[PDB]
Amino acid sequence: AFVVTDNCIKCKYTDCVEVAPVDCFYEGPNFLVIHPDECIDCALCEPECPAQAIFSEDEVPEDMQEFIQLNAELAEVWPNITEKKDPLPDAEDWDGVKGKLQHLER
Ligand code: SF4
Ligand code: F3S
Repeated sequence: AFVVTDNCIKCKYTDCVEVAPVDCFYEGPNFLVIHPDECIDCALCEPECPAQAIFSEDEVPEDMQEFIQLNAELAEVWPNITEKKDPLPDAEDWDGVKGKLQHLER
């Protein structure tokens, strides 16, 4: 499984979903997650993300380990996203800001 980490929050560029072969992505208000069971580990999404938020499970940063579990339980409750959409409004202002999980919206 691949995993969406902190930088996606409040950016949500949704470029990653345009390459997904299966329905691996689940949309939140200001964040996306990857269903670990859907994910075929194709790895196409990871280069697409402008926020560089996506990592292979095996490679999630130490400080971002909570996101492995977070994507797994949030994907059981959010709707599937299959189509790209515009980024959120302050997306470039929020790109690269750290600590954004404090801003996560369910
Ligand atoms: S690695 Fe492929 S299957 Fe997994 S989330 Fe990315 S696009 Fe989807
Ligand atoms: S910012 Fe988030 S919506 Fe996709 S393109 Fe990156 S993981």
